[PDB]
Amino acid sequence: ATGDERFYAEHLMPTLQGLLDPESAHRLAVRFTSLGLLPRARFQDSDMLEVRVLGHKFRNPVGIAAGFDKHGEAVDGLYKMGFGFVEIGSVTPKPQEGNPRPRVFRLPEDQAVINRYGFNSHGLSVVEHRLRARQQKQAKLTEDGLPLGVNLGKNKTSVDAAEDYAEGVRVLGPLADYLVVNVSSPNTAGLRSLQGKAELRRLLTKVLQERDGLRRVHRPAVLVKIAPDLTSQDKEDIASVVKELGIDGLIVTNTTVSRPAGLQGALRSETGGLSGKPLRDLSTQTIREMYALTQGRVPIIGVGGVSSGQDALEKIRAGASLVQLYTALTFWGPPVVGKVKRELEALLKEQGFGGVTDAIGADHRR
Ligand SMILES: Cc1cc2nc3c(=O)[nH]c(=O)nc-3n(C[C@H](O)[C@H](O)[C@H](O)COP(=O)(O)O)c2cc1C
Ligand SMILES: CC(C)[C@H]1CC(=O)c2nnn(-c3cc(F)c(-c4cc(CO)ccc4F)c(F)c3)c2C1
Ligand SMILES: CCCCCCCCCCCC[N+](C)(C)[O-]
Ligand SMILES: O=C(O)c1cc(=O)[nH]c(=O)[nH]1
Ligand SMILES: [Cl-]
Ligand SMILES: [Cl-]
Ligand SMILES: [Cl-]
Ligand code: NA
Ligand code: NA
Repeated sequence: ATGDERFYAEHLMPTLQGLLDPESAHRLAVRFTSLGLLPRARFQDSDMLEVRVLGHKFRNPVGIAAGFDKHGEAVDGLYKMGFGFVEIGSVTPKPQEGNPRPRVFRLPEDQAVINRYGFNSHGLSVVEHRLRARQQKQAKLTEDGLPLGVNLGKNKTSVDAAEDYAEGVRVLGPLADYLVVNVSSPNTAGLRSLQGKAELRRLLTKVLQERDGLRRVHRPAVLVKIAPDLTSQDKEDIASVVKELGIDGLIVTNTTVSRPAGLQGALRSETGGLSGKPLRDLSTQTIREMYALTQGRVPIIGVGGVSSGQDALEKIRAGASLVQLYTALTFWGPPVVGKVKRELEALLKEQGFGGVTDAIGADHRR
């Protein structure tokens, strides 16, 4: 319990929520972050938190999930905030505006958010040039254990989804440590159908071919990001395809189109993906299942409702090598990053783990 954590949680964030609608608050958050207007993280990462996965060193396992920095404007500010890795996007091939406003809603009683942004994106070319301006800076960050992920989406009016993703691989693959084939946004019509076995195998074969065609030092890992709302059949199929094709990892999960019993927020019946605490254990269980179905051989980035060391460790023990958060930032602000890391370190020690690596999938070993 630092001074900052309580001040943000009790005073700063609630005031900011009281003054600004969620989307305006997000825009401001991105601006402040990009300008480095936040305390440089006091928490120095211990060796216990280092993870080697996806061909890279991660100095800590807590990343910022896709959707916070959709257009790659705040990457350096986000490392300053203490994230061990940054994922930008989703980025679509052509610029597009997304859905009409309002399209983001706070459920404070639930520590949740509902969003239906619809892939608002500056597009590949703008993001390409943004990353190019700091490409060597990123190379040094990556070498120092702070990798960069790029999450790829598809345009609303695209006729050929696989070609949209292929374009993303070719344009931003060379600038990324890993790419994410996001087939699980609930806010683009027909997108989640790309998670079906036949469609997925064809899509991912094309994506991997394009990736393999990049020069070695510009060749990223490829992960698939999946929904929390999959049937058992869907999960079996995804596991099979991912192993068959040698997909490098999974991101588990996106937001849910379900509305768990017990939501209190007035805005609970808004259309969109639900994030935050009501998603937490649904996500953890999806991690648990996907880890088992892939025999622990496919790295998982665990995401959904993380705002504490316990939340993080539950996902790690269920099978995640790394975790991400987003919605917690809306309620706790920047201090939540150091909080999660500090609490995670303490729990690892308490439960007899030498470090994060020892805890990955530990629940499955009884
Ligand atoms: C406002 C908002 C926008 C998001 N945009 C994206 C996106 O563009 N691409 C994506 O893969 N996930 C997106 N997500 C999903 C998050 O990356 C994450 O998977 C999900 O919110 C669960 O984590 P959380 O409970 O910590 O927020 C978005 C989430 C929110 C709340
Ligand atoms: C969809 C998400 C993003 C929004 C949902 C929502 O309704 C909301 N309400 N407040 N808030 C928010 C506002 C902020 F200004 C910061 C922030 C503040 C500082 C100043 O030290 C530095 C960096 C930051 F990111 C923050 F982390 C979250 C959000 C985010
Ligand atoms: C600031 C509000 C705090 C909300 C904290 C919520 C704790 C977990 C309860 C949500 C569980 C949803 N469920 C049933 C799908 O697991
Ligand atoms: O842009 C959006 O609406 C969006 C994309 C995604 O992948 N997940 C989410 O919750 N929203
Ligand atoms: Cl480049
Ligand atoms: Cl060559
Ligand atoms: Cl209702
Ligand atoms: Na299927
Ligand atoms: Na999370």
